[PDB]
Amino acid sequence: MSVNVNRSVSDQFYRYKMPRLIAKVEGKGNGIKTVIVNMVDVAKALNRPPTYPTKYFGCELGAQTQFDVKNDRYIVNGSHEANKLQDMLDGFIKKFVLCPECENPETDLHVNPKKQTIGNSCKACGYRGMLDTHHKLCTFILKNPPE
RNA sequence: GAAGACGGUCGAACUUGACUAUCUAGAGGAAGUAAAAGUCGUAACAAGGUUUCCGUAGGUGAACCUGCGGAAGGAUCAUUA
Repeated sequence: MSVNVNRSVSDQFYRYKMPRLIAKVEGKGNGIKTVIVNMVDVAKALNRPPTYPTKYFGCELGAQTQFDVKNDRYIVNGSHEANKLQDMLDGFIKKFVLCPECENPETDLHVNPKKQTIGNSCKACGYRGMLDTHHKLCTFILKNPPE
């Protein structure tokens, strides 16, 4: 299987396409993990560091997240099988990088970590601005600027 | 001595701009209370495993942590030339 990057658009010819995201449920009750297997390839296909899309699930779900250089596992704590992610797999696009003028997420970020500001720019119609101040992930991005 | 006309004086109503009082519709946003077999933790109650609480300021998935100055409603009404 393969998919469009976002399912709010039903078009077969939509500009954005990527591999599936698949995960393992591991352990037993009071200590369950969900580990995301494709995360480095999905982060490469979306042109972002793999910390940002992993951190967004913990911000929405109300859950802990882990990262590890010794084992390369990316983890969201608790059981999040099937619909518990797959109803909202669009979200890292749908709550950040859709343009309000047109539904075309051909979109870039630049971080000014010395001055508490994240700049945003979409190629599709020239839409520019910043990320939202009520939204969760802004406090993580300013402490973790892009490569 | 009839119709009619100039001038005053009451003043309904009409046009135009502004102010204002009630009721009423709405993209989208952000909160509160019912219900008690959803999810991730374990902040408070026994020294609750870092005593707790107040004012103010900064910081984070969340409960919350840290700096400065107070309170006991404390876990001491007491410590010896």
